[PDB]
Amino acid sequence: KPFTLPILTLGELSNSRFPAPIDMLYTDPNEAIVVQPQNGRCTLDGTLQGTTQLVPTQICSFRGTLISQTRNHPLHVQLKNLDGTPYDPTDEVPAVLGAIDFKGTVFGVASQRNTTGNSIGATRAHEVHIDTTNPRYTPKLGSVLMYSESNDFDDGQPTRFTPIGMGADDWHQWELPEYSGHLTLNMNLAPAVAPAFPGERILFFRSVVPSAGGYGSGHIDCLIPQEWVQHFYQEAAPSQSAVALIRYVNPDTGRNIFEAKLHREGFITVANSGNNPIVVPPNGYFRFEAWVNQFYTLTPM
Amino acid sequence: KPFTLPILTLGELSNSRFPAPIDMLYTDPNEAIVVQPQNGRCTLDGTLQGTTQLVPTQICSFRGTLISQNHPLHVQLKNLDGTPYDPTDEVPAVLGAIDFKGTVFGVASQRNTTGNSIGATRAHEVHIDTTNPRYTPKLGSVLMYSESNDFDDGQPTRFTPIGMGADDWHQWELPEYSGHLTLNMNLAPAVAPAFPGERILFFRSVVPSAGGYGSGHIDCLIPQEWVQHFYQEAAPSQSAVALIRYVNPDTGRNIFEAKLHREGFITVANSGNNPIVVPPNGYFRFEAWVNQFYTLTPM
Ligand SMILES: C[C@@H]1O[C@@H](O[C@@H]2[C@@H](O)[C@@H](O)[C@@H](CO)O[C@H]2O)[C@@H](O)[C@H](O)[C@@H]1O
Ligand SMILES: C[C@@H]1O[C@@H](O[C@@H]2[C@@H](O)[C@@H](O)[C@@H](CO)O[C@H]2O)[C@@H](O)[C@H](O)[C@@H]1O
Repeated sequence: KPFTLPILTLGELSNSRFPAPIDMLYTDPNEAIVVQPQNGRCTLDGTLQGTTQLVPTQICSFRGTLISQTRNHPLHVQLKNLDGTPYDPTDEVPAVLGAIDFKGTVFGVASQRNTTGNSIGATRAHEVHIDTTNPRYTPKLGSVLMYSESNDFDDGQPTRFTPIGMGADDWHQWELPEYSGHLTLNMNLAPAVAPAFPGERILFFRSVVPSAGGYGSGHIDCLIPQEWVQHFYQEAAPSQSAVALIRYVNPDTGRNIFEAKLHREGFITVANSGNNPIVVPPNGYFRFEAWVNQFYTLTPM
Repeated sequence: KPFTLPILTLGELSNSRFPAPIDMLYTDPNEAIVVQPQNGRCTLDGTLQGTTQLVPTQICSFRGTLISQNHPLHVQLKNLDGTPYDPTDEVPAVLGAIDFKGTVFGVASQRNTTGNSIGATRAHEVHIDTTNPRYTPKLGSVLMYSESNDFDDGQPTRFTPIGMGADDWHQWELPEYSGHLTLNMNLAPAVAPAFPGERILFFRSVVPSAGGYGSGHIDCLIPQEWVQHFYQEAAPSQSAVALIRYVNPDTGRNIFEAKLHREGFITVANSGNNPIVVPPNGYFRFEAWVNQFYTLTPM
């Protein structure tokens, strides 16, 4: 079964680490880096890793039951899976699938629709934020702590968190949270990735997301877009080597813009060619060319 | 080129009319209906219709500039992908626009690009009443309302929908995309079962609500992944009707069968005021090209 990439253009793709369209391709203009995101992790032959799940509108969302305590009001959410199934902390995952995979304050909206009590069917929704550095950000153990200026939430009812953007200018998108809290190490992580040779850089799909105040840039970079995650998962094409050579092509003219290594683990490297911003034709997309190996030498893009 | 469907299960699919996962399959328990949604419209050979665009998180979003300022927020629109919006495009409205009558609540946000505080941001809850006379996304403008006056005129502004802003949704009643003046144009066609005893099968989401008892139902004809799939595959339709079966991949058992119409919607044979029970690992599979005379087994 031949390996293929979606034929969606850049403006037609979704970030796999935040619910947002892709705004541009991006390489670090300073140096090469090492990164270990847990959303947006899929091997070329279709193996999901980390906390990666398939629904683009559920990335960095949470679902569960509000548990009352004992100006910002604390909201302890006892989690279930995003698809509604019970959350099992013994699963071999770093945290509930879809959990926020970086240190920062994410603002969003928490909503409820009552299923028990004297007001079944009554609803409410308000802005909240989740600080993933909080010691009670413990999505591996099955709970997260939100905060809201509103006290208008009902104890014991189904509660959903939908992320919107930066709730403070404090994002560190490549620093993993402590998914089990302060006294347990992360486990079952998708591996760290980095260029294997000097002169290469990871190529990211970058989104710029909203911010609720301050001057935060809102950058969230993913290794492959969510549509690629969905595509590889369904195709499950055998990988014929550790490295697929791909090219950004203009499908209307056949012109090759630049080449890149698509690693079997599910990320892209390019040859460094300076701090120049990346400009591609808006009708262009990546196309699989051939299976190669690590000794392939990329031409500067 | 052979026609295929994605193999994603129900809990792995996205609504094409609202940014939400699919919760269940649904048919009208009362009668057959006629519907004309403008998002989630793609023919089986990959022709997008209505206001349908490809990005699942952008459905019912708006992007634009705040021109002037419950505090009113007048937004001059661009396309969601950032390109200028041309009101003479042969579309009912800017792609992704809300395609029903109701109050949609969400968050409006800004990041300044001009003036004395370039880079400064803000974001607050807002709502958009698509029955408002100034809900005119075809002309290129929408009116939002917010409790906060912390918004900057002349700056890029984005609306992200969350759910019901009031218990006033009519998901099958199209808004007046140009206001009370002009009739709607360039609409994706109405769809309905062609025979008594058939019903449209919907992919249903239950979305949030900011107060009241609204049900939050948003039904789409095909999920957004199917839209994306048909758009890319562009497989020629060999007949007006593809036979599809909802299958259990573990057992190979056909749970039920359905007609997938070339226009991009599904009908099933009515089997009474039946709740729909399907296995969580199941998905639809293309079986064969048939025709309108195919008799579906009652669901
Ligand atoms: C840059 C501004 O950000 C927000 O305002 C801030 C307030 O929310 C508050 O945190 C105070 C405390 O220092 O700082 C303000 O800058 C926005 O509300 C405002 O419109 C600006 O974008
Ligand atoms: C069912 C309830 O809805 C909301 O409360 C409403 C208020 O926000 C306000 O609109 C008043 C107007 O009279 O009506 C209330 O019903 C929720 O905030 C509340 O928690 C209930 O779910």
